[PDB]
Amino acid sequence: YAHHPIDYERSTSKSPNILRLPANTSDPTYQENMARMEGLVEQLRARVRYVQAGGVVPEEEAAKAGVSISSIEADDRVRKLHLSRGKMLARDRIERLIDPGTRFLELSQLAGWDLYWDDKKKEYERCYSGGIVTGIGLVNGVRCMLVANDATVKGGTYYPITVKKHLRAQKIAEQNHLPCIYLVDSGGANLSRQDDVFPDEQHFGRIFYNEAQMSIKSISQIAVVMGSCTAGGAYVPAMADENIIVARNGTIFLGGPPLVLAATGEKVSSEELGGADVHCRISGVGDHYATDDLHALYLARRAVANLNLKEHNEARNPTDVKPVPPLYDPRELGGFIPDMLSDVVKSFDVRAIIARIVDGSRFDEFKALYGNTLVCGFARIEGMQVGIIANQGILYSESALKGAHFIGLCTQRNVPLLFLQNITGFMVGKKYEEGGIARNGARLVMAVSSAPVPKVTVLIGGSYGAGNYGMCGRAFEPRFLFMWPNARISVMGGTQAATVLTLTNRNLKNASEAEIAAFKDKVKKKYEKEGSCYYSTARLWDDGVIAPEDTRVVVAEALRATRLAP
Amino acid sequence: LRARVRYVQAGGVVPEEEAAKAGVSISSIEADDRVRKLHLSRGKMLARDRIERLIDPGTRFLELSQLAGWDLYWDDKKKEYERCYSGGIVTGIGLVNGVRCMLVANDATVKGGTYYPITVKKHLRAQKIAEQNHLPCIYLVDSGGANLSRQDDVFPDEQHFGRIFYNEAQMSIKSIS
Amino acid sequence: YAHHPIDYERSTSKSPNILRLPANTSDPTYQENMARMEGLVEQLRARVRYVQAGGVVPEEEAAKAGVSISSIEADDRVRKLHLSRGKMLARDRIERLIDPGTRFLELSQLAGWDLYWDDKKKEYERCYSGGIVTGIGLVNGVRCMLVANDATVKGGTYYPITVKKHLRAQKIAEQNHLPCIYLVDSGGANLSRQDDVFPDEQHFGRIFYNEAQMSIKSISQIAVVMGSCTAGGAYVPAMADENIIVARNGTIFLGGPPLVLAATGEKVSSEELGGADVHCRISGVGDHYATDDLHALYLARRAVANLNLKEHNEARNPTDVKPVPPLYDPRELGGFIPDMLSDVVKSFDVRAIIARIVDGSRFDEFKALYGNTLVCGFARIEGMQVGIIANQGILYSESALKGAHFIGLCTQRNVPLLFLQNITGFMVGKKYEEGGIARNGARLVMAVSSAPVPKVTVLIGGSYGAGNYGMCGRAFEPRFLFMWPNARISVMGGTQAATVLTLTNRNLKNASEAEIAAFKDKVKKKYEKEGSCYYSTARLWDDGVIAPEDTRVVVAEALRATRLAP
Ligand SMILES: O=CCCCC[C@@H]1SC[C@@H]2NC(=O)N[C@@H]21
Ligand SMILES: O=CCCCC[C@@H]1SC[C@@H]2NC(=O)N[C@@H]21
Repeated sequence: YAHHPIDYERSTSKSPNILRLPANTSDPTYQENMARMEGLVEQLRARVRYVQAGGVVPEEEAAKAGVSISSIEADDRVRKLHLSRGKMLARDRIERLIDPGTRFLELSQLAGWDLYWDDKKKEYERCYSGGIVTGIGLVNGVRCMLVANDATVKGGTYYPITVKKHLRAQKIAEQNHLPCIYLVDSGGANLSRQDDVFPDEQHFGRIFYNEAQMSIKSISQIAVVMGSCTAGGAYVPAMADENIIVARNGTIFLGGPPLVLAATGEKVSSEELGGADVHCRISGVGDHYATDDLHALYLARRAVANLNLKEHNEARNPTDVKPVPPLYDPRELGGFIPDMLSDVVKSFDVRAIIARIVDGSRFDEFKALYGNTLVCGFARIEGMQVGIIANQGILYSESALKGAHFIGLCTQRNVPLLFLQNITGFMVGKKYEEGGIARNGARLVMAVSSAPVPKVTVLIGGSYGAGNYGMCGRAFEPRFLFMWPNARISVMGGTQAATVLTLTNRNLKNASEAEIAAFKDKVKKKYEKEGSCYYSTARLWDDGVIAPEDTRVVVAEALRATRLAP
Repeated sequence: LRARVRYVQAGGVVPEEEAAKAGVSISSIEADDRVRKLHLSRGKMLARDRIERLIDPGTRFLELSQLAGWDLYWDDKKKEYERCYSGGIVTGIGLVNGVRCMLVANDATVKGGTYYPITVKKHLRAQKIAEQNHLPCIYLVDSGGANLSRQDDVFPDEQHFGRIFYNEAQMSIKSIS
Repeated sequence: YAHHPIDYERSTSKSPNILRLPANTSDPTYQENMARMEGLVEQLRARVRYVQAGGVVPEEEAAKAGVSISSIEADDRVRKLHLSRGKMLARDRIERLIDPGTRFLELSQLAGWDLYWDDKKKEYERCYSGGIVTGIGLVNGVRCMLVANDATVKGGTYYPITVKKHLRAQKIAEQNHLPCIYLVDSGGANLSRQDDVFPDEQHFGRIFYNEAQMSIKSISQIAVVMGSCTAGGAYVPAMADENIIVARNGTIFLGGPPLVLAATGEKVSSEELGGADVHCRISGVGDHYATDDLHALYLARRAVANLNLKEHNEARNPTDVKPVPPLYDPRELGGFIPDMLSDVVKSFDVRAIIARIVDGSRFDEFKALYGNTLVCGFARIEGMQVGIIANQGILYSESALKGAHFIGLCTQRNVPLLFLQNITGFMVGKKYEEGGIARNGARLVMAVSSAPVPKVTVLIGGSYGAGNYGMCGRAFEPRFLFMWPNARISVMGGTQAATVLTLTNRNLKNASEAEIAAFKDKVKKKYEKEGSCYYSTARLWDDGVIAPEDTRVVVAEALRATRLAP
């Protein structure tokens, strides 16, 4: 009918239905939300600074961070003493190591935030980081995993949060075939929590297991020995394609200098006990002997160069690309996010978020009239086709079917998946249970777990209960996890668990007010005591923590990380 | 050769009425024009137009099988053959959005019945070609159901209407969407 | 509760629930059914005899077969003339070729039964067979496909039913890796239906295509040239690992003896034109030159011996096994089958049939309370575990789901499948259509076609319409098909098509009786004019035709045929 184009015009124009046009009006509601978000990011963006240069914050105005006041002078004294030795006490080794003008990720940050409670009731162990810093680094045109042991040995070298971080880094590198670089500085072991860190599985032995399984798959790895690595820490220099020992302060020992005493205590110099022995000794241990920190870092870079990965990365990830920005300003991402601590769940939207994040502000909807709860479709993220699952409302059987169908197509055509978690939302109606809802949930989870597609999840907010099993979860092998500040990970019910567990717990009929004070308030305190900031990341649950505004850059880092894969 | 093509194209409606270069018998042009008018009033394009709308401009096309079912069946009327201007479908290789694809379109000719022993064979030939060459298929579906007259010839046995369903699953096994 | 066994006793006893105890009472209803069956088998079992020794039935009492009287004297004269030549005119070559005490199948029989209508109105072409005889034969401990060209050349060598039979045999052999043996006697081609048999595809060229594709897969094939094979028939002796030419009457030609005349007509002896030339000619054509029929058959057997397949077959199919019979008498199979030509569908059962066929009369039911329409479960057939799908009633969505689940398990564990076809039975209710019944039917057909498991189907009765797409059909690659006498293969409706097509066909409101006489009676005649005996097998639709009583033996032949497969 008076309409005869050739699909384009209708396409390739600034007027295709594919795009999205949710324009906000900045009203009170927007302000209430936008403002809060701002109230939910300032310190997130801040604590980072405090742990960075940990314990030395000369401004002394860090009231925006709820961190307790710490003895700045002690940390400054320790840093001065350490830097007088001739080694750089910072993450400086990293940004010296990575090529200028390139990107970085800082995979796990704020690790071990106020984790352990000391004997002093008001004092926690001052683990500003997990004892290491981990991030994806691009060296000499080669993408690599960077792990650096921090010089914080006051509490002890490695904790249940340190070895877990190291093992997570090793698993990520092995999955993605990114070579690792380890910067080694250790105080040995922790002889206090040794039962928690040494024996059992997924412990310090699995590091040695991984450093051999990698070299089986011919994924070369490199370690730099800046200081002592004793107590089983001396095997990494031994199990290494290339290793670096600094001329003066680089030391490697299987038995400590105190250990020779009380067992043939003919004590001699710490150099002769296994440290950097530049005298043409009989031992052929340690590939590189470098006179200075810069010399060692330079030789590490030079060894990284001769791996032939530059051609493969350059072919797989195009270095010269034209950035395509979204149609709407990314600062608006905080506004559509609702507020917090609201008796009844507030309202929420997804279209706006996806239209703000994706390229050209576009989307490819599958069936949206049907199973209106769940959202699935294709997209574009900086030159790469992506699939997104974002959740909105209370799940039905049909939503599970649609999810299974989408995941089937994505696995069929080798399209990566992105997850945006939300509430559990399993209806409890009797008719729904009689309609085989459990079978359809199984249909969804089977497809989720069976998918060989790389998978990344990011918390939008309100991910509580067994609903994440429908979409995705840490136990379903997501190659990366990141989080927004307004996240709560809890039991099958965030608010309802309060009501349900109020009924069935040794309660007399009378004393109703005192009981709800003792029951409902207490369970609310329990189920929102956990949050994005503490229960997560600090314990390497969903290790990555980010800002809602800069999500697309992070996801693009992740996707470039997962295309060197076999 | 170059001409009959034109006649089956816009089949049965040749306003020039000078198609003596084609030995085709004179057909009731008014009936076909009436049918096409009624069909286009419905809101759907009665032609191969769906195809050249679907394929990118400036690109090529093949029209794999043409003149299909040319004067094939002899009707009860001795001087009349069944007016199957095409095989009931049109098949050609099409390049869509930079992607080469097989295009199969069911014609709206349902006067004789949807599918014949020449229609299912054309569809199956297209499916075999696509599977051999790993070109994805696009089917434009318009049907009058089945043909309950030659049903023994088209429904049972092998290489029939079931093999279409067989191929549409064997393709998705090989991940050829 | 006072019950503490160890599973057996409860098991390994003559009282396990696994078995089945449907005992008949031989009542009128049984008689009506049992008797009819008997009325449905006598001639089935008989025509076989008539085509066997075709056209020569000395009893002349073959009134039990509706076959028209034929000139017996002419056929006897032809057979006498042919046997005077020195070659055995019968299937005798086969049972001479196969080891004594072994089995045989006769894959396609009654082929080309009264197919073509001649110029004479009351006369059909006398193709007692398809011109060939095909059956699975076990030679020298090696299972092989046997194809023998009958000496019936009165109508012409090969027909649209002959080449289809040959190609079906070749496809079966290639799928099952059974070597073929061809017994070649030809009158050349048929220059009357040549357009129907020579050009196009799936024709005489595909025989030559298959005889080369087999030798690519190293599946050796053997041909015996008893008489002339001209008109493209001379390539099979040329395309053969081993070929046999009889000393006197074995001839091979690319150009006929009449063909030399009118084109340099220097006629010479038919021996010199390409026949058996035992004079040490320059041609190295034809491996074996045998003085007698027995000598040629013996050399064929000797060549078959040196293939090394005996060890592989003996390992795969155990030669020394203990037969386990069912608990109930197989003669009762005809009784549970209802009668025929009944206005409204009669009643039917399945349990009894499966309990009569399987080993030990046992079964392994999946969910039978749910989707009570369709039947699926495991079984035992002569030492081999089997899966059976037998249909009973009108299909639902849940029946399709159960079928898909069963086929999934069977493919997962590599269990063969058996099909017992029945009515279409797709409900037309609006609520059922609104419940996504089409999606569930697609779910079923997808699993049916995708299954790599060997598949065999046998017609129980009433297989009409698109319902077979749910279970299985010829277009879904069943490696064998067999049929019972009471079978009807028709449009989506056997009885209802009459009612529906009565309404919508140029009918005036009045003249109702004359119209139903002209409409309903006519469509009934059309939709039951087709049947098991004519429309099937004779046209190689479901090529195998059997008796209901001897089904388990046939299915056991089929399963042993499908374990030499790769
Ligand atoms: O429309 C009313 C039904 C609401 C169901 C909410 C589901 S039921 C289980 C889960 N726990 C909750 O508190 N909400 C979800
Ligand atoms: O109970 C009433 C429903 C009857 C369904 C009859 C089924 S629907 C498809 C098939 N075609 C027929 O003519 N009858 C069956």
